[PDB]
Amino acid sequence: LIPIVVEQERAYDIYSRLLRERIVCVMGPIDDSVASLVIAQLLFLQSESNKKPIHMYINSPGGVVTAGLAIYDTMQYILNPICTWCVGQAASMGSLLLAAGTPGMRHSLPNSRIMIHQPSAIQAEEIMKLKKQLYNIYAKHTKQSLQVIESAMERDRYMSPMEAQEFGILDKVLVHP
Amino acid sequence: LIPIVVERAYDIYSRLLRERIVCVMGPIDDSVASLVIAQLLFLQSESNKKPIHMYINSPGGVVTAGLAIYDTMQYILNPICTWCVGQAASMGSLLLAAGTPGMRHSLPNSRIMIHQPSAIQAEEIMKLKKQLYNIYAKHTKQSLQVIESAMERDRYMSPMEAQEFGILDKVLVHP
Amino acid sequence: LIPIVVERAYDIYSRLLRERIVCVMGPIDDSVASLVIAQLLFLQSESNKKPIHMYINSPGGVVTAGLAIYDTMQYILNPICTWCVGQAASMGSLLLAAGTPGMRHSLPNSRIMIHQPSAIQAEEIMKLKKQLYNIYAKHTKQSLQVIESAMERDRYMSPMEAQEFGILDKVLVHP
Amino acid sequence: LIPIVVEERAYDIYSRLLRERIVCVMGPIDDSVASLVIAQLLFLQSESNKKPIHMYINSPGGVVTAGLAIYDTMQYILNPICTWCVGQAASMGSLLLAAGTPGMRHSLPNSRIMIHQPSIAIQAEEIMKLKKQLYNIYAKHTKQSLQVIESAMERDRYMSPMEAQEFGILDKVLVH
Amino acid sequence: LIPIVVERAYDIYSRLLRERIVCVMGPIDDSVASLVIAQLLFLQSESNKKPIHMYINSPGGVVTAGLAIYDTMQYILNPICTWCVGQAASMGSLLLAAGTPGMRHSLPNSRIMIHQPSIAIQAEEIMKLKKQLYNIYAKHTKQSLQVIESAMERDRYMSPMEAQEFGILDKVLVHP
Amino acid sequence: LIPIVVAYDIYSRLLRERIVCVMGPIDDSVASLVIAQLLFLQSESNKKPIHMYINSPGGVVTAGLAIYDTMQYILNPICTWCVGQAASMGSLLLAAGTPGMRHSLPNSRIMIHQPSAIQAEEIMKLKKQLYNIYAKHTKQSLQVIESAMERDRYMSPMEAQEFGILDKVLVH
Amino acid sequence: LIPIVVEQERAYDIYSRLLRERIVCVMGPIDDSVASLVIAQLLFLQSESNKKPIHMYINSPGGVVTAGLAIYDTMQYILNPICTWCVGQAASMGSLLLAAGTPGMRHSLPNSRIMIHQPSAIQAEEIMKLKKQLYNIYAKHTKQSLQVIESAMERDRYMSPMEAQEFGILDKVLVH
Amino acid sequence: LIPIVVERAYDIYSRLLRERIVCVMGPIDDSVASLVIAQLLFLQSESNKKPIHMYINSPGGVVTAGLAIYDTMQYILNPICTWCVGQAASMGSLLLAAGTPGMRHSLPNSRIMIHQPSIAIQAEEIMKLKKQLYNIYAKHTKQSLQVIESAMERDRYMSPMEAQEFGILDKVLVH
Amino acid sequence: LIPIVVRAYDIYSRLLRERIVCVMGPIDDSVASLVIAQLLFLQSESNKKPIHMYINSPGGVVTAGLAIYDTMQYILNPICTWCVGQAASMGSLLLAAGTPGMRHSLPNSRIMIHQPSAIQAEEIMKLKKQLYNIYAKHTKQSLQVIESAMERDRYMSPMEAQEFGILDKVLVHP
Ligand SMILES: O=c1c2c(c3cccnc3n1Cc1ccc(Cl)cc1)CCN(Cc1cccc(Cl)c1)C2
Ligand SMILES: O=c1c2c(c3cccnc3n1Cc1ccc(Cl)cc1)CCN(Cc1cccc(Cl)c1)C2
Ligand SMILES: O=c1c2c(c3cccnc3n1Cc1ccc(Cl)cc1)CCN(Cc1cccc(Cl)c1)C2
Ligand SMILES: O=c1c2c(c3cccnc3n1Cc1ccc(Cl)cc1)CCN(Cc1cccc(Cl)c1)C2
Ligand SMILES: O=c1c2c(c3cccnc3n1Cc1ccc(Cl)cc1)CCN(Cc1cccc(Cl)c1)C2
Ligand SMILES: O=c1c2c(c3cccnc3n1Cc1ccc(Cl)cc1)CCN(Cc1cccc(Cl)c1)C2
Ligand SMILES: O=c1c2c(c3cccnc3n1Cc1ccc(Cl)cc1)CCN(Cc1cccc(Cl)c1)C2
Ligand SMILES: O=c1c2c(c3cccnc3n1Cc1ccc(Cl)cc1)CCN(Cc1cccc(Cl)c1)C2
Ligand SMILES: O=c1c2c(c3cccnc3n1Cc1ccc(Cl)cc1)CCN(Cc1cccc(Cl)c1)C2
Repeated sequence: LIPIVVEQERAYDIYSRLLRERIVCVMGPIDDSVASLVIAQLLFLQSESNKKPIHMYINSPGGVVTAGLAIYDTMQYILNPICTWCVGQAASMGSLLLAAGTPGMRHSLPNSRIMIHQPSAIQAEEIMKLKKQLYNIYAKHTKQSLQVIESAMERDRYMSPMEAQEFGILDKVLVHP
Repeated sequence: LIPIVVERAYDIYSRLLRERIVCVMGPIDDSVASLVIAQLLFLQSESNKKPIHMYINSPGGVVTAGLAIYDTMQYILNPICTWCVGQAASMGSLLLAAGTPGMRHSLPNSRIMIHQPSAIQAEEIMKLKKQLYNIYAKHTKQSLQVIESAMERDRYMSPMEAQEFGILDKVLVHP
Repeated sequence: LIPIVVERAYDIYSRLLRERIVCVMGPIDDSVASLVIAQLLFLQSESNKKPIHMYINSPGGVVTAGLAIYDTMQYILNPICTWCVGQAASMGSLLLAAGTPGMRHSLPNSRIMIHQPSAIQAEEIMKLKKQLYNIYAKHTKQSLQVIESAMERDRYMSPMEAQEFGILDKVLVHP
Repeated sequence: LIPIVVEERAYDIYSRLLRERIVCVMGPIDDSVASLVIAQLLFLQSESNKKPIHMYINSPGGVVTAGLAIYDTMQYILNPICTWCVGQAASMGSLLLAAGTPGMRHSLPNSRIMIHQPSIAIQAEEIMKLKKQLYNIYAKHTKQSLQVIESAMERDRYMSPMEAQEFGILDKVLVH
Repeated sequence: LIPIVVERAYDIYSRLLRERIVCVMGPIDDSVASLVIAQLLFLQSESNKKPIHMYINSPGGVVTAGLAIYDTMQYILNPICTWCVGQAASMGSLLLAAGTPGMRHSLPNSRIMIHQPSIAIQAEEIMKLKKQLYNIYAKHTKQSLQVIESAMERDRYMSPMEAQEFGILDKVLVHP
Repeated sequence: LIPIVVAYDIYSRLLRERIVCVMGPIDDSVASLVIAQLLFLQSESNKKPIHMYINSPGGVVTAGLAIYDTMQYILNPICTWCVGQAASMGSLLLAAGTPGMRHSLPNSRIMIHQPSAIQAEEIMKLKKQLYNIYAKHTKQSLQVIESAMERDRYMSPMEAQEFGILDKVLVH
Repeated sequence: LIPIVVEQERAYDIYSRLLRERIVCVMGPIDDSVASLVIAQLLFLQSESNKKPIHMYINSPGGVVTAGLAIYDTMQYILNPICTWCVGQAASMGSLLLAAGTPGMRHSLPNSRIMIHQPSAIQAEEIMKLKKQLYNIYAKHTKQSLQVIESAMERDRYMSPMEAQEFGILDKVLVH
Repeated sequence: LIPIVVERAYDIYSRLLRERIVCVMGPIDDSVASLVIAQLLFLQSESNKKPIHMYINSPGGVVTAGLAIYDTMQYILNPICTWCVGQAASMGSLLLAAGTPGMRHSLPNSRIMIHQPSIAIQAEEIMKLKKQLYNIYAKHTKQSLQVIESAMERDRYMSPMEAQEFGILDKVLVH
Repeated sequence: LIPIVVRAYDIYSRLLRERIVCVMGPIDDSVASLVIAQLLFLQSESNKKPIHMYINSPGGVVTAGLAIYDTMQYILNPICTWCVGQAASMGSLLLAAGTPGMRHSLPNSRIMIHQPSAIQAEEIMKLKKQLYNIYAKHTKQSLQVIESAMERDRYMSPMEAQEFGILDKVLVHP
């Protein structure tokens, strides 16, 4: 099961303990219920303090686009600087959350792989309206012109942490503290 | 269910966590990696100098998840003790070999496989595999060629054989 | 089920085989490969000089099965007209471009793709995809670097753009 | 469900058995139960590496590497281990039963014993390496020869407790 | 779900356990056999002199699981009051007849069946267990083997009194 | 889910008021739970009555007879209430109610007809265990019981008061 | 939907027409039902003429080992020369059949994939006795050492047609 | 997917039945038993002295179905040639042993097992069918019952020659 | 896959032309339907030449068995019943229902009259009686012996079933 930690007294499950340290780990497929559970924690965490930084752990293959955007809007709304940390793969919407971190504060561990390409019910016009919301969100953050974003996304390939740094998805590739 | 142990009583798994022992039993997925990573970071915060103990009995699993555990192992300042019971195959043998040098152990009758099991673009399968070549070459001190070649053989190593290859350091029958 | 036409009677696909027309509709696998190869060798028996017309409306499929069809087209002496109707994808575009030079066709609203959709080791998926690079380059006249870079793009092509690349030769609305 | 006994702390009856240094191995052996038994043994040695630990075996066998991991742990810890076969001990379970401390392997009257093996994915060479690993373990504790140990495990049959005692798998057939 | 009683709060089933009552109800498998053995050994530790009460409403179960419970019943020193309510069939009716002599009860409308239902085993091995049940039945019912073998050959249930005349139980009680 | 009252689960409450709910299909698991409840309320007092709420469409014949003989064994008076349909075994546990204390609500449905692995002879010996049981509690002859149980038919609470299956019908 | 061909009037399906040219397209996964049709077709083709060549088309991923040995033995039994043709792929028991053709008559098309690696309910001793049967057969036909065959088959990899020729599995690599 | 042959047109299996060959391939059950028995009786009425051939490639099956075939083989007057291809285990090996003496064959790589593997029936009934198999085996292998029991107790396969030594067949067709 | 023989019929259609009906498998309403159709047809060709019935069955639906049994007694043809493999439940009743002197079995068959373990109890009990009678009539055993033999959960050897009265000849070859 989920292991329990004790400190002096109260007993915590391990994911509640991380939240106490101001850490929100987006480590699964992104869907409406994960968005609900992240947004609640982010909002709770600035309620503690609008200035003290908040940490996100991103090991995700992507997911539902509106759910990732619900998370994205929340990150931008809240005042805290947000550190994005990519430990597993950062793919589809997961990469969008990684690049949306506070500039200069977006990290990745050395062996992660990042992919901005989106995998393959709504109309064509609506699918295509959402794809361009990503473009612009990516161009806003990745700091790549809209066109090269498009070119990079149509390429079904992964990036290395060094590649993603050159591309502007993330800011620092560390191995040790 | 899970038994409890005692004054306070804790389930036996959380008890191992109180002893800085991190169980990595069963197949590795994103669910297991995230849970392992959380405990590793928790235990480092209690002490960046007391050793960490990983028990490994795993048939392998997702590469990115196993790599996520690998990178956390390297990141934390703590010396990490990998212990192998039963088996360590595919990503399992990589986590074991990524223990702190001189502190990677196997019980006598365990089995070790670094050969990977038989969706994404063909070039991505090759890039991830080649990241395994470098990681194994770093920690077994072998060469990339050797690593590749040995990974091409569908077979298991005895603890003795895996000690000569560089995956582990001690085959402890007794304390 | 399948309608019957008179000439003695014959189901409507066997009638196309009488007109030297072979149908590759739908996904490719080993069974389809055995059907397609048998008809191709059979039609060569009737005459190794008169052309064989091969219709393609396929999203691709097993790559080794598709290669079994490609080798058989190249093997037989008969010139082979390829006709893409509806759309072409994965192995579909390979067989389309593999037709005899000058006899590669497509209808206006066709929809062609050389990108490959996402249990064997990592290295043999590489050599397989690299075999396709060379087959594509030989028929499209492009450099391996142009082929390799193009196959990375997840997109379909128009019949006119597929002709510009060298996949097919004529975009026919009516003869 | 599981009953609760209260001593004031309240325990599930299995934890209460674990209280008395009793580890239950009832049912098939897979990776999850190997972990749960190993943790119990490792913990019970932490309590005391001198007091004996009692191990209850009613198992039809299971995954081999899971059994080898419980066996390897049994030999690692310093406590003497008393194995008790109730019901049945077949395939890997009988190896855990035979792996008790000499003079401390017991079975109940109606306790069936079987060393024959039932007939992820592995090469052929790897299944034969594991079979011979069991050939050596059984011979070490039963004191029989490899020749005897291979021939016996070739037979699809069960042993009575006394036939197992005569064989070297257990040491005491107790009625009371 | 399971109701709770208060005295401290207990689920009803754990309340029956402090009264020294163990419930063998439902099909008998290795899990059921494991709890029953644990409660029995636990009840012996609180007092090896004071009677334990067993309640049997079982339609049978795994033979080796029933034998594991039976052996535990004989091992411990406590007298065992077995109670059949609803039905006791095959391994269920064996446990009922294996209570302490003079303390095998049944409610008026209960039913008893010693007929057996029809890891897999060899022909020679199902016959060996079939013969153990004969001897076990022959012991606690005081009939000839020849009586037992033929009685189990018939696919029928008996009345409480017919089970009394046969030797499986001692008392058919309506009221205390 | 299950509500809480002040603190106990609501079903754990009714039992403290000496009430038992036989409300669902009767099987071995229901039997044990029920029968353990009955035996525990007798530990409270062998004299304060036990009330039993019955809304069941039937179930395993041995399970119902298991509860039945338990009701007979314990001394306390037992009041049976057919709040809800009493089909088959529920209707059985009803006649079993202490003479004079078998009630029902107005729109209840009662049926003694049995619904359409054993031998062919055993089922018959069971169908006849039931014949004697209603004939004992409904005061009827075995013939009228056997003939009525052939009818795939429900009784309304007044009818079954005439039959003898219950004693009082209550609106309040 | 199997097309039909006519001769004049005799209407065959596309496969019965290939059988009539003494060509048997043994493709797809090999099991007992595949074994039978292949055994029969081969046997039937010899009854028409024990001198004219027989042709096999192999596009198979492998399959049940005993079924491939049934086909193998019949290929050897019939006096006819057998021309094996690999199109697409021939792995595990497929590649064995491809190597089992008459010396100087085992072909492959330019893009075929050939593998002798065996992929990952019988005892361990006899899964190994089968593996050694494959060693001997592979070495008899490829004219390689036993040891060379063993270690080549533990490498999980495919061969190209022109490496398979160098190894001894096939003789000729045709483009026309 | 079953081919036809001409002679004037047969599916290939009926062609084999025309050649007095009866196929027993796959698991043996009541449907196999009925079809095999009907072919045996049909072949006897065509000629009660021409030999009949059986092709055995079976892992075994239901015991009563196999016995129904065994008794029919013994009933009919024809000599019966048994040919083992692939494997002959459990009831498969009994039908193979129950051929006319001197007419029991096997191919080189075949495998043979008499060990019985592990309507539902009582204990006394399995041993009844089991002892009944012992006596049929001794009957045709000329072995003693004591040899038969202990041999069938071992979970293993025989080579074609080790089975010939034991009395199951008479001949191995070596190339 | 059913073979065809030589004017070309499948192996099973061939075995009807030879006045033979084979109940090889479990008995249900569909089997009874197909069996009874054959029996009435075989009587159409002639109701004097024998009809040969092959039985390798573990039983099945009782009414379907009784439907076949009644048709057997109705048609005038003498019916040779043959048990190969086994005959249990309704299978043994169809076997014992053969014409006196013409009920056979091969040496290694097993025969069972025990009935293995929706309707009411009265109705199932009532068909048991029915089987009780049919068994007593053809084995010529008394009802008392019949019902005691079917509470027993066991099979008979062909020779044992001959002295019980379920068959007449245990033969190895003609
Ligand atoms: O941020 C808020 C917000 C609201 C609020 C209202 C009352 C008390 N506080 C509140 N706080 C602070 C807080 C306290 C406690 C916790 Cl636990 C968490 C957060 C209302 C508006 N809402 C807007 C919003 C922002 C982003 C995403 C969504 Cl979907 C919605 C923000
Ligand atoms: O280690 C950290 C980290 C961060 C952090 C942030 C705020 C407060 N503390 C933090 N601590 C200490 C801590 C105390 C208590 C607990 Cl319970 C857990 C951790 C953020 C950076 N991150 C880096 C990292 C390394 C390896 C794997 C991953 Cl995925 C991530 C480590
Ligand atoms: O083409 C052939 C071939 C062969 C052949 C052998 C004997 C008689 N004819 C034969 N013919 C002519 C034919 C007549 C009639 C029909 Cl119906 C079909 C074909 C053997 C070799 N093989 C090579 C081959 C090429 C491409 C793919 C594969 Cl898998 C195999 C081609
Ligand atoms: O025995 C140990 C061990 C280790 C350990 C580390 C830190 C704290 N304590 C530890 N103890 C004592 C302990 C107390 C309490 C509990 Cl609950 C569990 C264990 C590490 C090494 N390991 C080796 C081992 C042997 C057999 C099987 C396995 Cl898989 C592993 C033994
Ligand atoms: O009975 C025992 C036993 C043992 C034991 C060892 C140490 C401490 N106590 C122990 N007790 C008393 C106890 C206290 C508390 C509880 Cl909760 C349960 C039991 C060891 C031997 N074993 C034998 C046995 C008998 C019957 C069935 C089986 Cl499978 C096994 C009985
Ligand atoms: O009634 C009993 C009974 C027994 C008993 C034994 C020890 C302590 N008390 C006991 N009591 C009183 C009690 C106290 C406490 C509780 Cl919580 C519940 C009940 C044993 C016999 N049994 C007979 C019985 C009757 C009906 C159905 C069944 Cl299956 C069994 C009744
Ligand atoms: O080859 C045979 C064989 C037999 C045979 C018997 C009677 C008539 N003919 C026969 N022929 C010629 C034939 C005619 C027609 C057809 Cl369609 C096919 C073949 C009997 C022996 N058997 C041996 C055998 C070899 C390889 C595999 C197996 Cl499993 C079995 C070969
Ligand atoms: O062998 C027989 C038999 C019978 C028969 C009756 C009428 C016409 N012929 C008959 N023949 C020859 C035949 C020709 C043609 C065909 Cl297609 C099939 C068979 C009746 C008796 N029976 C006995 C038997 C033996 C072995 C197994 C069983 Cl289950 C049954 C054999
Ligand atoms: O026997 C009959 C019967 C009827 C019949 C009617 C018209 C033409 N013929 C008929 N025959 C001879 C026939 C020839 C050929 C064939 Cl294929 C089938 C039957 C009608 C009555 N029926 C009674 C019956 C007996 C047994 C079982 C059942 Cl369910 C029904 C018998």
